[PDB]
Formats: sequence, C-alpha cells, structure tokens
Amino acid sequence: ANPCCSNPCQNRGECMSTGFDQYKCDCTRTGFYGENCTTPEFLTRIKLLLKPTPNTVHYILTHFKGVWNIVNNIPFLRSLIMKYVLTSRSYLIDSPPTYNVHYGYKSWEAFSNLSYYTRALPPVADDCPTPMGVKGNKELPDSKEVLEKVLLRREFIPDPQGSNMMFAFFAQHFTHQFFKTDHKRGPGFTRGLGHGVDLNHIYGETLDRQHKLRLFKDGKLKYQVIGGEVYPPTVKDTQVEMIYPPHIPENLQFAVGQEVFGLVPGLMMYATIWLREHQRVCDILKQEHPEWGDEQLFQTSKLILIGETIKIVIEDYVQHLSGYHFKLKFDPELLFNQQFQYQNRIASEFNTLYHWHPLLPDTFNIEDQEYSFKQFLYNNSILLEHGLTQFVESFTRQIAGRVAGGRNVPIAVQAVAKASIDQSREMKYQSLNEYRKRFSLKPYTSFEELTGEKEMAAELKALYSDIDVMELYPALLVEKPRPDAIFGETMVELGAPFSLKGLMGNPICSPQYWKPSTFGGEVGFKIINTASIQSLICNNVKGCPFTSFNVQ
Amino acid sequence: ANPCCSNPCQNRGECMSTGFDQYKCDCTRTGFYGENCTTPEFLTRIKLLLKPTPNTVHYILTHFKGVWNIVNNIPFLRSLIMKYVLTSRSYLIDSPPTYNVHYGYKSWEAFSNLSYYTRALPPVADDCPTPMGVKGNKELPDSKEVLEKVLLRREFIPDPQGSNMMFAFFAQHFTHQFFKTDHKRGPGFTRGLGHGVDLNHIYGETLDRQHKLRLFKDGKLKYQVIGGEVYPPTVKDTQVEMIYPPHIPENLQFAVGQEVFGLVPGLMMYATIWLREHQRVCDILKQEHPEWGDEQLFQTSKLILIGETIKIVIEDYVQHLSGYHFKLKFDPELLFNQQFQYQNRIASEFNTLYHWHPLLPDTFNIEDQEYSFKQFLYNNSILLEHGLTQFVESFTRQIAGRVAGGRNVPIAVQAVAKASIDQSREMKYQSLNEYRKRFSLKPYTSFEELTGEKEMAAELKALYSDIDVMELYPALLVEKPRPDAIFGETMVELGAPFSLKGLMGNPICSPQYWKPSTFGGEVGFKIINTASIQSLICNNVKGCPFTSFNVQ
Ligand code: HEM
Ligand code: HEM
Ligand SMILES: NS(=O)(=O)c1ccc(-n2nc(C(F)(F)F)cc2-c2ccc(Br)cc2)cc1
Ligand SMILES: NS(=O)(=O)c1ccc(-n2nc(C(F)(F)F)cc2-c2ccc(Br)cc2)cc1
Ligand SMILES: *[C@@H]1O[C@H](CO)[C@@H](O)[C@H](O)[C@H]1NC(C)=O
Ligand SMILES: *[C@@H]1O[C@H](CO)[C@@H](O)[C@H](O)[C@H]1NC(C)=O
Ligand SMILES: *[C@@H]1O[C@H](CO)[C@@H](O)[C@H](O)[C@H]1NC(C)=O
Ligand SMILES: *[C@@H]1O[C@H](CO)[C@@H](O)[C@H](O)[C@H]1NC(C)=O
Ligand SMILES: *[C@@H]1O[C@H](CO)[C@@H](O)[C@H](O)[C@H]1NC(C)=O
Ligand SMILES: *[C@@H]1O[C@H](CO)[C@@H](O)[C@H](O)[C@H]1NC(C)=O
Repeated sequence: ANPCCSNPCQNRGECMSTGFDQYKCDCTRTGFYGENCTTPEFLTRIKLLLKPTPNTVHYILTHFKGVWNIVNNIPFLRSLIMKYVLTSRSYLIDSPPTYNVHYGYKSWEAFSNLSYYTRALPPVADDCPTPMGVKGNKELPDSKEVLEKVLLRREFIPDPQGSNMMFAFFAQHFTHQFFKTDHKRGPGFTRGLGHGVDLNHIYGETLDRQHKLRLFKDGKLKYQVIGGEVYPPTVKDTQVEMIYPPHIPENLQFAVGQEVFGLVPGLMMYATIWLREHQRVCDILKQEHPEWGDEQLFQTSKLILIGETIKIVIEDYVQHLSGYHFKLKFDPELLFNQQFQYQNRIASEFNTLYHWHPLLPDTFNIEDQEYSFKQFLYNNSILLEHGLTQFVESFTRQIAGRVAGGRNVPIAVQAVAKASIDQSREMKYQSLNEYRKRFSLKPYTSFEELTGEKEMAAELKALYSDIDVMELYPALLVEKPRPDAIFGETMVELGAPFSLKGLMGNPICSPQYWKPSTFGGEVGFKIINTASIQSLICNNVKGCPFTSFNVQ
Repeated sequence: ANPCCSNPCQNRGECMSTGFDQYKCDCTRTGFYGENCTTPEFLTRIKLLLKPTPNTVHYILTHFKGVWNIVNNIPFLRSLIMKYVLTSRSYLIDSPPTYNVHYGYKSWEAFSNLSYYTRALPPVADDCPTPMGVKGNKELPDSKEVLEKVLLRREFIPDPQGSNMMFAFFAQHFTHQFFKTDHKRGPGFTRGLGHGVDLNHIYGETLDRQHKLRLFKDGKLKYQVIGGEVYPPTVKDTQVEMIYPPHIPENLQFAVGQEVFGLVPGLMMYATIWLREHQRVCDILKQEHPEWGDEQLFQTSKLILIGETIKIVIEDYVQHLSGYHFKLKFDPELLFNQQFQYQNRIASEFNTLYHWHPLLPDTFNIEDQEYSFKQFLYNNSILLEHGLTQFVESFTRQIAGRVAGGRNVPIAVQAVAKASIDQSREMKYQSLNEYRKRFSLKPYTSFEELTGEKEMAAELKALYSDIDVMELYPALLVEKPRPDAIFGETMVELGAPFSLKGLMGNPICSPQYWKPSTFGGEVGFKIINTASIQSLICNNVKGCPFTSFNVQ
C-alpha cells in the first residue's frame, strides 16, 4: 500500500505518505526540486555539468606515475590532495545516523538504540507489492540460483592486484571489531556497540572482559610463553569466554579479545601480533613515565595502538586496495578547518558489502605445506607449530582471490555467501540501482552493464529479469572490475565513504585529542605517525620478515 | 607527588608527568607557548587586546532597547547576531568529551563509558598535597561553616528578574532529563545515558519503560481521566516503577516517565502538561496521516515535542534568564555553514552549577492557600484538588528567590545545598579560579572580589583563607550578581556554553534531520517553530491562562 513503496523521490528527497494513496518528496537541502526532487537549480546544473565520473577520477588517480611522484614529493600538495579525497568522499554519510532495519522514518529509536546497524538506505516497507518495492515478482530469484549460477568459484581466480594472505587476514581481523552481528537478536543487530575502530577485538568487548585479559602490571595485556614466544592467555587461565569446538585441547583456547577470532588461525595470528604490540608500547611508555601506574600505561597504550591502526589502515591497507600512485596520508589536522563529525555509526551495508570471502584461497598454504579449510579452521598446532614468522612469510607470498569478477566464492564458504544473499533480503534491502543512485553513481541499463561479459549477464538476466531488481550483494561480486581492480565501481563507491568516516570520525582524530601527551608524550604520538604493517611485524615477529599487503 | 598537582599549564595546555618530579605543558593548539602556555603568538595578542569582557558584552546586550528593537525587526540581522551568540559561546566545549571523575588523562574509557558525566576540568590527582592541588590546608573549610555562614537564607530574597514559579519548576523538570545522577554508582555517574534533551523524562528512561506508558493507539501516551482532566496513568495500572512514600494512596502514584518527578507536585504538574501535549500532536499527526500506525505517530510526536522544547528553552527560558533585548532565535540552519558537532555529553559541573534551590520560595502558594515544603512534597490531592489552571495562575504570580546573591537557600533544602558542597569535593573538583580561567574569565583577587560586599567576604576569607581555594559551587551562589541579574558572571559563563551544545548539538538540530517530514510534515515542522511556553499552556490547560517565566 505505502505510496513510498515505489521510491518516487529522487536526488535524496525523503518520501512521505500523505494519505494512503499519496506521497510528497522532501527535496529540502537537495540540489533539485519538483515533485520527485529531479529538476535542478542552476548552481546544480553547473556542478553536474562539470563533475567527473568516479572512473574518469580513477583513471587520473591510477595513471601518470611521474606526476604523482612529483605530488608525493611536494608536501604542501600531497596534503591538499589528501584533504580533498577525505572531505568529498564522505559527504555521502548521514551522521548523525538515520534509519536501521525497523525504521524507514527518521525516529528517535533509530537514533538512540545503539544495538542496531545504521543503514544508508531505508528498508522496503513491509506492505509493498514486491520485495524490491514495486518492481519484480512476488518473490525474487532463488539464492542458490545466484549463489551457484553466478557466485560459486570453479577455478581459483587470483586478484589482479596481488593482495596476499597478510592483507586478506588483516581485512578480516580489522573489520571484525566493528562487524560483529548479534545474530541472537538478528541481522541488523550488532555487538560492536562502539560503532568504530575501538580496538575492542584486542581488548575485550567490555570492561569486565577487558579486565580478565589484563595483567594489571606495567599496563600490560596478559600473555603466555610457549617455547619462547608470547601467545595469548588461555581461556582456562583467564576466564574470558571464547568460542571453540568441544574437543579443542583447552590449551588451544587462546583468549585474545574478540570471541570469534579463535575459529581461524589467521585471525589468531594477528591477535598474537597486536597482543605483543601493546606490551611493546607499554614498556616504551613505562620508561618515558617510570612513575605511571598500570591503569595509565594501559589506557595510554590502547590509544597509541588505535593511532597506529588508523595509520596502517590508510597508509598501507587503503593505499594498497586503492592502487593509486598518489600517497594517501593519515593526518587528522587536515580536517581541522573543515566541517566534520568526529562521530560514527556502522551501517548494515558496510557489513554486507564487506563480505570479501572471494579473497579466500582453496588452500591455506603455509610454505612447505597446504591446509584444507577443514584443517585450517579452529587449529591449535598449526600456528604454534609453524611459528609467526612462518606465517608472515607464507602470507606475504600467496595470491588471494579477485573479489568482484564473478563466481569466485570458495565452495566451502558458499554457505556464508548464501546467507549474505538471503539475509540481506530478510533485512529488506533495496535494488542495486537505488544504491548506485544513492551513492551518486548511474544505475545500470543491463545485467550486461553490470557484468561486462555476456554469459553471467544472461544467466542473471534470466533470473532477475529486470536490471532494476538486481541485488546490492551479488551484483557486487559479479560486477565488472574497474581495469585490474580487485572489485568494481559499485563496491568501491558505497564503501570508500563508509570506510573513511569510521577512521577519521574517531575521537583521537579529533582536534581535542590529536596532540602529543594524549598518547603519553611526543614519543607515543610519534609511534602512530611512523606506523606501518611492515614495522608492526618487524617489531613483533621473531625474525623481522619483510611483509606487505601485496604478493611481492 | 604528581607534578601536575599544581595545575602549572595555563591557557589550556594539558599538563603531563614527565618523571615523578617533572611535567610538560601541551600548549598545542592554544594561542600561547613557553613552559606554561602563557606567552602569546602575535595573532593572540591582537585578539586579546581587542576582546570585550563578558560584562562589557553583557552591558551592550542588556542596554539600548530601541536599537535592539531595530535589530529584532531586521531578520537578516537578528540571525547574524544569533548565529554569533551560538558559534562563539560554545568553542569552550570538549566534544568529543574528554575526562570524567576517574580520568584526569584523555583515556578511551573516559570516552567510551557513557555512564559517566564528562568534566570540563580534570579532577585533582588523588596524590596531591592539598585537596585543591597544592594550595590550602590539609582539609578545606567545613561544609556548614559555608552552608550556614554563607549559604542559608534568612529572609526570602526575591529574584530581581521576576522569575516566577512556572519558570522555577520548568528549569527543574527540564534539566531533570539530563541531570539524573546514579547515586548507587556515585556522583559523577548518570542515568541520563542519552546525554541531552532526549525527552526521556516524559517517555521513560528506556524502551521497556517507554512501552509501559504508551497506549499503543494513535501514537498516544497513556493517560487517565479524573473528573474531567487527563492525568498520567497509575503505577498500579501501568506497572512503570515510580518513587513514592510508603503511604501514598496508590492512586496518587502517577506514571509520567522520569521516576523522581512524583516527589514534587510542580514536577507532576509539568509532566501532565507534556503528556497532554503528546496526544494533542498525535491527533494532528493522526489527521495528517490517516494511514499512519501507532508506532509512527508516537515516533514522529517525540520528535516534534523535542523540537518544541528546544524552541521554548531558547526563545522563552534562555530569553528570560538572559534579560537581553536582542531576541534569541532557535534556528538550526544558522549553524549549518559552521563547524559544529551535533553531539553532546553532559558534564558534572553543569549538573552541580545548576543546583538552583535558591530559586525556591518558603511557601508554595497556590493562590488562596500556601503550603509548607512538608505539605507540598509528594502530594496527591494538592494538584488534583487545585487543578492545572490553578497552578499555572498561582505560579505566573509568585516571585522566586534570587540565585547568586548570598545566603538564600531554603533551610529545608539546606541538606541538598550541603551535599552539593561536600559531594563536589568527593568528586575532587578544582578551585573557583581555575574554572574562571578555564572559561576565559579572570580569577578573583579577593573574597571581596567574589562577593561585592564585605560581610560574607570576610566570613569566607576567614574560612578559605586563599581566594584561590574558594570552591566553584558556593562561590556561585555567594557571588556578586551582575546588575539586577539572578546570578553573576561565573555562573552565567560556565553554563551558557554547556547549555547551548546540549540544545543545538542534538540530532534533530542536524542538517540531516532539520527538514519538514522528519516531523511528519510541514505541519509538524511548523509546530516546533511556533512553540512557546505561552502556547504550551493555552493548548493544554483547562482555561487558556496567560503565563510566563516572569512574575507579570
Ligand atoms: C577462514 C576464512 C573465513 C571463514 C571460514 C569465514 C566465515 C564466515 C562466516 C561463517 C560468516 C557468517 C555468515 C553470514 O555472514 O551470514 C562470515 C561473515 C563475514 N565474513 Fe567471513 N570468513 C572468513 C574470512 C573472511 C575474511 C578474510 C573477511 C574479511 C576481509 C571476511 C568478512 C566477513 C564479513 C564482513 C562477514 C560478516 C560479519 C558480521 O556479520 O559481523 N570473512 N564469514
Ligand atoms: C521542591 C523543590 C525541590 C526539592 C524539594 C529538591 C530536592 C532535591 C534533592 C532531594 C536532591 C538530591 C540531593 C543531592 O543532590 O545529593 C536534589 C538534587 C538536585 N536538584 Fe533539587 N529540589 C527542588 C528543586 C530544584 C530546582 C528548582 C532545581 C533546578 C533549577 C533543582 C536542581 C537540582 C539538581 C540539578 C540536582 C541534582 C539532580 C541529580 O542528581 O541528577 N532542584 N534536589
Ligand atoms: N578500483 S579499486 O578496486 O582498486 C579501489 C579504488 C579505490 C579504493 N579506495 N580509495 C579510497 C580513497 F580514495 F578514498 F582513499 C577509498 C577506497 C576504498 C577502501 C575500502 C573500501 Br571497503 C572501499 C573503497 C578502493 C579500491
Ligand atoms: N547576567 S545574567 O545572570 O542575567 C545571564 C545572562 C545570560 C545568560 N544566558 N545567555 C545565553 C545566550 F546568550 F547564549 F543565549 C545563555 C545564558 C545562560 C543560560 C543558562 C545557564 Br545555566 C547559563 C547561562 C544567562 C544569565
Ligand atoms: C515522479 O514519478 C511519478 C511516477 O508515477 C510521476 O507521476 C511524477 O510526475 C514524477 N515527478 C517528477 C518531478 O519526476
Ligand atoms: C533496541 O531495540 C530493540 C527492538 O525494540 C530492543 O529489543 C532492544 O532492547 C533495544 N536495545 C536497547 C539497548 O534499548
Ligand atoms: C590441525 O593441524 C594438525 C597439525 O598441524 C593437522 O594434523 C590436523 O589435520 C589439523 N586439523 C584438521 C581439522 O585438519
Ligand atoms: C609555571 O607554573 C608552575 C606552577 O606550578 C611554576 O612552578 C613554574 O615556575 C611556572 N613557570 C613559569 C615560566 O612561569
Ligand atoms: C563504567 O565504568 C564503571 C566503573 O568502571 C563500571 O562499573 C560500569 O560497568 C561502566 N559502564 C559501562 C557501560 O561499561
Ligand atoms: C497534602 O495536601 C492536602 C490537601 O491539599 C493537605 O491537607 C495535606 O496536609 C498535604 N499532605 C501533607 C503530608 O501535609
């Protein structure tokens, strides 16, 4: 019934049910007017008729090495550039957050209840004619008819950017502090209440849990020595609850912080990395402040690490996943003179679209041995046996799958990829084009437009019929990759904005926190600003292995 | 021991313990440098040597009626002015919030734990030589040697601004959504987790409770008809827990929302006001959207009411409490082009300094009768008997005490006034001057400077000895009143900044929410912007009595 079913209002205008059969578009603060918020004000016209495509943008940004070389040299230019990528990229986020799974209208419950995931686009009214609003059939294609037909891998497709397993597992561990779906409540419900890079994954989801992992000495995190290496405390020792198969030796049962992380040795490898990083900081802090107490050292360290994390995640991770030329820069002071909300609330889309299982290899090959999913998952001795350095090295040299090519999901994790499809449907998501429009992209004219090939296109077209009924999730993995990109424009466009407001819109990035001392000193401050995944490992791993987020 | 005990760093520079015996000042982002952040950069000099005193500011603002008249006529001027009062006033707030009772250093716990009250000035290190850091004696004056000597009232002193009982009880009910100290945890701990004007006081502190008050019909709040007037549901009826003396008839036991509000008939009078306002909106919304459901009408209503509340609290409450000439204006779009954080976290100072018991009369005189505290407190039949209109009228005509004159605290509420003193001491607060400096005010040279008279000055001087050991709280009520002001500069300066970021720094005030429709329509939006305490009553109270926040 709901007259706004049909998503009438374009250009961002909010739609409203003015009488069962009627609706009105709140074109307020859009650049357009007229019943559907579509006809522009001259200024708009001028902007529009002078705006370059994310691709025409991407081209420049990925070409002209030498020039970008010159820019990367000129500091008073790199910053100008960085400042801009930052500023514009995030105008697309509604922070303060609007909407969630149960609120299609602004609502204070949608604003207060931190247990939800914000949502870039309001769900589809439960009283609509079709699940995509008005277009489509009484039902949508079947999940497996998309999962198998268009999503499951045949031959392992390698990423054309050389994303290794170091990167792959990092993107998993990292995003896993904010992504934490509270399934007991349902999809759309999170447990990463601190909506953002709160390093909760290392430090326990609470205070109570955070305490059960702390040594309460020199600001240190509890650890344990196995043969000669520091490994996380045991659930048996520090009663911090974990998730482990009812047979794991109880000596495997590592503690780490984020309760799921024990289900994959890659994760557990990274926690052991950071666990060690904390202490390492703690000591530095401890000899810069011989008079600090445990609680201070601890509280200052978590700040520093977070500081480091935002650096690596921009200077290395985004830098790699971008494949630019221009050198991205983690510099909070760049946003200081601009309007910015040092506030964030993670959406469900960001979660969904971040399901990068296509990154996953068919064998977890730790040099001089390859393991099956069945063997790698929930394994104690794998990590303990091989060693950290022999993980760092294996992973530096191991191509991970390309993401948005088509049909590259590990037949194992096909179940997950399944859920994703039929779960995002449960959460009543919107059509792939409404999202494209929403993120200032132009909707696709054909499944063929979406894919850049004919085979799948026709397979999907067969199923979905209308392009305007294609889903955000599938369309993302079976999307035409920009050049030798790991994924296409649609992925890259919805996610860039979301991934920067969670990094930058973080208290430490605030002008009130961004100063030495907040980090114990000038010292601590100059740890954040010298961070790199390269150092993270050379500082914490038995050798000082070379590493990267690229396959050498 | 802590080298930062003596609060060395001036001009905002954060102080840090660099070695037991040493410290450094983080003059970063201040206008000053040099060991203590005190010597200015030329630009600073220029600003300073060109900035007008809050008094030299106040004078203009309270004088020249005719000019201000001209201004209040010119809309393209009033706004310019309003925009300014807004912008500058709040540069003084650390949002994102830094500090709380347990954190003298930035800390992530201080940032995360929403159960705390932020704190404009960090507490005094528990290892200091004197409770005020380094100045003063092993102890401070006694509470009663201040409570009695300088704070308890003798003759009722009337406010020179004509603040009536309508205003008095409004300032109580209103601030009582944000102020809600969780004493079980201790002072410094709140229960108004939605740090701000979340109208939780009308709607229950939760979701669970909010449900136990709603009708789940037409978006309406539950009510009950007693003789002919709508009065809140009964605890017995709506199991919403309340706080009532173990003898109250169980028919008194009104529900309303904020659990304490039953302990004073004035509070209960105002809740009954709003309860009725909700419904009144709900019906308007209900015949604007004949197709809305209860949950939508309810969710849209709370937003409109909040909208109204911010209007009244600026346009009437602040407007009256200011005694300006220039017509303040609630216009969220004024901050749209300025850097602003639509985010807030209520401090403990704001709470403490807002203890305006001096406002309280010795008799709650509802025309043709006068009640004792003993009688007015927790009374059923008072309100039910007299009626709302006969409360509105009594209160419009009833002068309330002056606040910051000296010695005007009701001997009843002396206990509260006591707590305040020795509680803010518990929370380890700082000297009256550190705060004055903190809020860009010049510290006092004598108790005499503080008071503007000689009697009390010497009585306090006797006690405190050093002016620099005078406390924020007492010095606030025993402070020299600006002209015919209800309180002086110190109160007005710490609070103005705090009271605006809680109003403006609210999601609905955001450019993402500030549009029609968010409020159900242009209609709902045009309720917020036509709001007034005058209307609030004429729309909800049996007559349509004239009212104000001034004694006629
Ligand atoms: C050993 C490899 C991995 C396994 C076995 C695995 C398994 C799973 C499973 C069981 C789910 C839940 C199913 C659902 O979403 O409905 C899931 C969710 C997810 N996975 Fe993985 N995953 C792995 C690696 C990764 C990596 C490398 C990334 C990150 C780049 C990733 C990102 C996600 C995301 C974002 C979700 C949603 C998390 C949430 O709901 O909060 N996964 N994965
Ligand atoms: C009938 C008049 C009133 C009575 C009997 C009363 C009584 C009290 C009592 C019992 C307390 C708790 C003691 C403590 O703080 O440790 C208190 C706290 C407080 N009162 Fe009042 N009060 C009255 C009016 C007011 C008014 C008019 C204001 C506001 C302008 C005010 C503001 C406060 C504040 C801010 C607190 C702290 C609330 C909290 O802890 O969250 N009071 N009052
Ligand atoms: N064409 S590509 O696939 O190689 C590609 C191109 C650019 C980016 N990139 N650049 C930016 C920046 F410019 F804003 F920094 C943000 C992201 C980004 C990061 C994480 C997510 Br999730 C989504 C986007 C990523 C991939
Ligand atoms: N000299 S005075 O006592 O009469 C006096 C003068 C001005 C104000 N006033 N003006 C403003 C505004 F200008 F920003 F609107 C805010 C406050 C304000 C409101 C609440 C608290 Br709590 C503290 C300050 C209040 C009293
Ligand atoms: C909005 O879309 C509807 C489709 O039914 C159309 O009738 C209406 O005229 C459109 N308005 C504008 C401004 O595009
Ligand atoms: C959030 O909302 C859901 C649904 O109303 C509810 O079950 C849950 O209790 C809420 N969470 C909080 C913290 O109020
Ligand atoms: C776990 O690792 C051990 C030794 O590293 C291996 O024998 C075993 O097969 C692995 N677990 C599974 C389930 O394959
Ligand atoms: C800075 O202030 C502190 C206050 O404790 C004092 O010890 C120090 O001598 C001052 N230094 C200067 C240069 O004013
Ligand atoms: C806030 O801190 C206090 C003291 O550490 C603790 O009792 C309480 O659980 C904390 N609140 C939350 C929500 O963590
Ligand atoms: C409550 O009010 C009634 C009637 O207004 C009055 O007679 C009675 O004394 C009051 N209660 C107390 C405890 O004084």
